[PDB]
Amino acid sequence: MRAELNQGLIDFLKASPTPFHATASLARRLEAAGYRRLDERDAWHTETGGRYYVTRNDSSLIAIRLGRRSPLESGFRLVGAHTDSPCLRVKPNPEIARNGFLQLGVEVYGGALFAPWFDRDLSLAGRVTFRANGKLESRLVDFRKAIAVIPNLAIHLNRAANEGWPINAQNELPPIIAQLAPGEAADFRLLLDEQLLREHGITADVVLDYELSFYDTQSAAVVGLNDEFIAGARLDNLLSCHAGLEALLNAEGDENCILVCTDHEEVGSCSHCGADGPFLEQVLRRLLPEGDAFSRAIQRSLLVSADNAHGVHPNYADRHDANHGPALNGGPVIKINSNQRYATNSETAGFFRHLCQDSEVPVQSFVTRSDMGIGPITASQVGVRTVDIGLPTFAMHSIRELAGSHDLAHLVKVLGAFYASSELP
Amino acid sequence: MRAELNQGLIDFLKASPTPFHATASLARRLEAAGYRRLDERDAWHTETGGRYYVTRNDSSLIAIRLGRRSPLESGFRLVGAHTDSPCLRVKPNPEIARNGFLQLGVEVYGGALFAPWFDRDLSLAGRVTFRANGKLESRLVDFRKAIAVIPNLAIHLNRAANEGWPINAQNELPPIIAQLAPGEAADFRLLLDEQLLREHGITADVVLDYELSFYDTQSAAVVGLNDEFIAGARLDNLLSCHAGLEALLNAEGDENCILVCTDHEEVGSCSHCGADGPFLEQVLRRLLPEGDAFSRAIQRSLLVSADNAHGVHPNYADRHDANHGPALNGGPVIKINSNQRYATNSETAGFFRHLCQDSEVPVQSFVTRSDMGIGPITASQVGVRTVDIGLPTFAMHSIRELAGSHDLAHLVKVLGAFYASSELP
Amino acid sequence: MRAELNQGLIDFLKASPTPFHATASLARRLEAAGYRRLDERDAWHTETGGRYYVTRNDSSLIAIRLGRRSPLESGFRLVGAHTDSPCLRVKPNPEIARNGFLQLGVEVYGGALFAPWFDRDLSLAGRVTFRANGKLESRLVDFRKAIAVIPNLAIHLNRAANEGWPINAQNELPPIIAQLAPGEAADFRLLLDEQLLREHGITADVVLDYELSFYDTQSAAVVGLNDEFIAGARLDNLLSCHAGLEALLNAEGDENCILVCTDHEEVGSCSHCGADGPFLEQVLRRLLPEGDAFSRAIQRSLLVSADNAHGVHPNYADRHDANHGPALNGGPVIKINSNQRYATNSETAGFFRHLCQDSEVPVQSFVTRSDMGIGPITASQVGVRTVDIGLPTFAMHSIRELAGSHDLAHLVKVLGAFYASSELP
Ligand SMILES: [Zn+2]
Ligand SMILES: [Zn+2]
Ligand SMILES: [Zn+2]
Ligand SMILES: [Zn+2]
Ligand SMILES: [Zn+2]
Ligand SMILES: [Zn+2]
Repeated sequence: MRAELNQGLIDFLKASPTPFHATASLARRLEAAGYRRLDERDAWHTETGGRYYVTRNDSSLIAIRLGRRSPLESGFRLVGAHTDSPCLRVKPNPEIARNGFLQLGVEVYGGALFAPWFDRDLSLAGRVTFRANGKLESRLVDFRKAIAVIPNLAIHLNRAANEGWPINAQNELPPIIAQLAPGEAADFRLLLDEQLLREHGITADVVLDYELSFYDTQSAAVVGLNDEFIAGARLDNLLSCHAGLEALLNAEGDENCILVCTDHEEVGSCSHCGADGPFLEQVLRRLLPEGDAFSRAIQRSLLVSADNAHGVHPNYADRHDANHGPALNGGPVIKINSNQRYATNSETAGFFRHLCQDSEVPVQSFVTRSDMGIGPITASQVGVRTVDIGLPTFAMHSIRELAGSHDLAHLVKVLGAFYASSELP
Repeated sequence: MRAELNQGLIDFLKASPTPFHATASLARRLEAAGYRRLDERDAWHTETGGRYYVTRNDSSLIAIRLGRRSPLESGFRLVGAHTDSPCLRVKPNPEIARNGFLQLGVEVYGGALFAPWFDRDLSLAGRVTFRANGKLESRLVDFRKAIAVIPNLAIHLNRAANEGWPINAQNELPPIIAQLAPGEAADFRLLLDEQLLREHGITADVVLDYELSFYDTQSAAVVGLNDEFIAGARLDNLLSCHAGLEALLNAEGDENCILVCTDHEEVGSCSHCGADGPFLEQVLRRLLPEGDAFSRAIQRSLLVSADNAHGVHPNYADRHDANHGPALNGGPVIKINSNQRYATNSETAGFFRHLCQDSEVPVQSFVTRSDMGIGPITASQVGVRTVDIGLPTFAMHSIRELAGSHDLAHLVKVLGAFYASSELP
Repeated sequence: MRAELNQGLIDFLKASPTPFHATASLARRLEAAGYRRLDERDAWHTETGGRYYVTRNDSSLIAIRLGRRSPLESGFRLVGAHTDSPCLRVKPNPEIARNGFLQLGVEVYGGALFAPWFDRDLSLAGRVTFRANGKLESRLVDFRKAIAVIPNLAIHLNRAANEGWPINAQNELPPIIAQLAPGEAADFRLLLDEQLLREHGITADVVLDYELSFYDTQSAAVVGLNDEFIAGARLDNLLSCHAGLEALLNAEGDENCILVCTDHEEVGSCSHCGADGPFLEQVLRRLLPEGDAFSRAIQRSLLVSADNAHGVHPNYADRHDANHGPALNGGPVIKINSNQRYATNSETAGFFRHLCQDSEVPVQSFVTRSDMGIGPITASQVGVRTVDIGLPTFAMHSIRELAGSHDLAHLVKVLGAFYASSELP
């Protein structure tokens, strides 16, 4: 059922307010399915038929199904996605006290659209690092309830509001979380300490640092007269993580299947744990002999880089090429850009397109208007052929994005077919 | 003879309208010379004196001559160039039907100069991926004849034409290829199917995707009162591919010689097969033992990165530094930029400059005016010392560029000397 | 069929790089067909059925075919065209010596589109006036070989090239023709002396002055998927000179036919040499008695003023009126402009429109958009009724223009019908 898949997506989104939580949610499903967690510090002893996963920074995840045939001779079938989404992150000395409020200073992470973050019931989640019994450790928190808001200024006090103004992030985006009594101090670290106790039963000696993201408490939901759509934060790109996961868990065949979901894509993938890092490469090498084996394996592999595409928006149709306007619910989009903003080529495109035909999934094509500006990055790190595809969406980088409610099922089906395909060379 | 070299260049350019064709043309000369093609999927068994080449994506080529002394102890002598040039590529849903014409929608690939593409007799070539007997495959096509034109608008309907306007690529660059009868449909994929039959005797079940570049049907030619010049598309950087090839095929000595010609340079080299990919590195490692051997070899190696330079243009001389204006026919230019836009340093510069002196080839120096903005990329991928050099040219990224007709011979001679040089450390 | 007419057009364009050469090429054809050259200094003795031509400045030509009925009683059937085209012409003290090159200073003749002149393999042709054996004389030269180039500046040194800039003709248009040795003197007049020896076996005492045009060495060619098009320099207006000639030479009937091809149309006419000089009037008067004859004859005459029109361009279709967008290969266009930018009227239009219908040639209508800005000149000299017609083309005043490959035949057919037409309005 599309309906079961879509509900599964809504659940996953709800459990995944930050890249740490997305990674943990992926890990829980994998383990329930029998996948064994490996640690990058240990020597591994994997084998044919094994089901494994590994993480790095608790925010990037690689899932591995080793097939019957070795990667050396049959290659890997890889699906790539990303765990991060543009949002607001709490600063390290964040307490702002003004006009009787307590606010938290925020950085903008990734290319967020600012306006939609206003007038939303926000909570806060992510990683907290602390010392307990002279031991340094980390946990995830999620306050869950709506503790914050970034309100708009009344139109009465900003009469040209609808003219547009340059929203200044330093000044306009700090959320209000509380009011302070006369002479009441404010200690955010103390609030985190309370949350650690409440959520984990832990008392910290001291809260040191954290990576906390504001997020919307409004769950994702089906929308539309005929339930055509799905609305929710983080569709870019938890939509693809979830699809890629369902495809891996249900895939037939006995190929070598990889699900790589990396952090830091919204920011250029350049970290210890991003796609422009050697995470993927160092995991794959561990599944092969030394020498030429990795190079040979990779030239028999294909990466399907799954990241949301732009549907043609009816109130802004002129932002698309008239020949390449994807329809929501018209299936996955093959993304082409010969300037290598996407890595797709005629062979990767052709293979995917054929795969969609054999699976009876509709498929679409996108290029940008020629007067407008992980695929290329991972191709360039490990050298693997890549097709960039995505489900068509609107309002990418909003706090609440829109996709087609038929498209997840289309994508799970074709990814399932990819992962089961014994042929690529 | 300069004359034979220049004719060889004109032939090579004609056979090489796309990076796929350039790669194929290089491969045909190599094979005629006894070089054996290796496939990156196979285990290799190479040996001293062997002559090999390999390709990736059918658009990047590495040619290898293994010397008598091992690369571990004598290093590699590498010449780098690139197979791609700025141009117009057909979009994936390209048919535009308007005012009785059929046009093809185009992306701009690389930093093309738009104006010169107008009012030229264009053909179309590149890779087509298709299914024939339930098998997926690729071929090259080249329509050869002049089937397309991007006409200017009459000056009468654009009286300030000579004032300059911003040429909009989405709207102004689609070429006209035909006129359509009343109610005649247009299927580009069908035209490709016919071309596959005509050119290869193949009937496709279905044409899926393609990477097709428009190109100029006017051959390259000697020009000038005393035949001082050569004019042609793709001098950047088929000029260097060709030179590098002739130098490899004729080189004396018994050093380890590499010719690396990569795709996607005009776009940042960031692909499976570009210089910012691991193609080169993974090939070189296959020629050495495991362990420290590759690192040691590379620190005994030198990359001569050959890509066209800017001659000082007499109608725009103030775009050069007055002290660093290279003359066409004044020999190769050593390109310096301490901000690492070029990787040359005093040692790589000095070695090259000396090499030119011992070969009796004139040599020049270029830096940019200090108020203006593969070498650095490959140095940074494999860690190899690099000198960036180029033959001086005009009108780079036009459809028709200009070089000096004495300079190819100068460059072949010095590259020959580099490839035969037994000393670098 | 008339692949014949098109090949003849290509040959004529190739032999006619300047107005002087176009006039010579017209004359050689007319003589081959039996037409006798008269000289304007002599008294003429012409007669019924006579075939004559005359020139002025060696750059304007009038061909005369006298019918059986006198002009007085049956009028003249005139077709008008022009021998000149916008181009670049050598200055009288042209040598520019800079950064080791020799360039030639140029004037812009007519309303040339500058950009397309760049990055083209140019030769040089025209009239040289010199002294030999103490006497003054003129010959035409054509170097033929591609001796010159006006290169673009690299996009790397002009990074907003595609945004447009105002091309300065004084600075950016001088062609490079050579490189000079240190201390080597440049003498253009000496180069002309050598060309005179080489091409005519003449040695000059002194080369005095010249009128030389740069031109493109790439021949005109058929282009397009189904050979729909013809591309070439000088379609405006050698396309009409050629059509008129063919019609005159093949026309049936008995009428007095005139072909008038004048120089200097692209600059307003207004030389000794036409069309609002008195060349045409002074030749026509000499075919009639004194008195009221000329005036009477001219009121029974019609001038078909043939000069290229603008087809509707699909990448710039808003530059036409939506009701008046001529199609290439749609036949001759009747040009209408109430402000007398064209002299067409309801009677001259209707007659031409009827002629097309009876010849089974398709015919089109053009007016400009009412918000945007030769026939009128010659009607206003002489007083003759005039229909302004033209074949539809693109990119007019480029170095390489485009016409329909069917339209020349269409035009020759109707001009032949015009010339054989015994009555007019
Ligand atoms: Zn994304
Ligand atoms: Zn994103
Ligand atoms: Zn280059
Ligand atoms: Zn380039
Ligand atoms: Zn004209
Ligand atoms: Zn004109």
